[PDB]
Amino acid sequence: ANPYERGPNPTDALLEARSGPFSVSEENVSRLSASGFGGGTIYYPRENNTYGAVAISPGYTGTEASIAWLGERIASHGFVVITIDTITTLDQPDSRAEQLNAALNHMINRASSTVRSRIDSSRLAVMGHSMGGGGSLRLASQRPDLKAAIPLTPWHLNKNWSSVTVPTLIIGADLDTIAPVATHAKPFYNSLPSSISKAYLELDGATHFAPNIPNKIIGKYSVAWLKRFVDNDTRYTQFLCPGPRLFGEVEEYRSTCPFYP
Repeated sequence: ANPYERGPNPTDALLEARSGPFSVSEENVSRLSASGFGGGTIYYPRENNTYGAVAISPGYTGTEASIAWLGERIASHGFVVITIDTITTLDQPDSRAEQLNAALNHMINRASSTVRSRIDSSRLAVMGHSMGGGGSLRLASQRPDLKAAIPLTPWHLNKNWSSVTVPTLIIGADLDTIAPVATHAKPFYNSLPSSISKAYLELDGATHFAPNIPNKIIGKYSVAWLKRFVDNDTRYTQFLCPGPRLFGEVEEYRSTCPFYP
């Protein structure tokens, strides 16, 4: 048995719903409390257990409010999730990487016992929007111990992520004019090694700000990815492989399925 399985057996409907099956509570992290980032909100399951932990960064000019929906939604499927504010809203991607790292450490070592006791510190993941997605890639390159990375409409001046070995799902937006998929998301996906677990999901009829707007596709695939890789939960492979490779929803889906089942 996989000791990290949590929650009931999944279905497409369960993953598309506004909320997952875990009741969620919140712990605020003030800017004072945060060391190396701007504070945030930790969402976690009310039901005591150990869970994987996830840190999510907003993008340039963004605050935690722009990613709150994702923090709550992911936590409601059985994760401890911090949505951060950055030191300043204008911080660049490599700074955001360091801030994601500080936020993971905060959850593990500095939060209340209620939060710390709900984390398996060996099972961590990062996500981010735009420059925060760039930060997720950078930290993944630095931290091969991370279990998953999910860059959402990511932006970064470096396109070469051949050093990344962490299971990475990149979500792009077809109509993104800020971090165009042709010059950001796709170059990143293609430079990730062919040998790793990876996938590219491009949203149809989506702007750069799709990740800041509650979105059943982002929710479903983000949770399925975190489940598969943070929890080793092969009950979720079914959603990822072959995956949505869906007009009105998904423009394209590429992967290295089936990820060595």
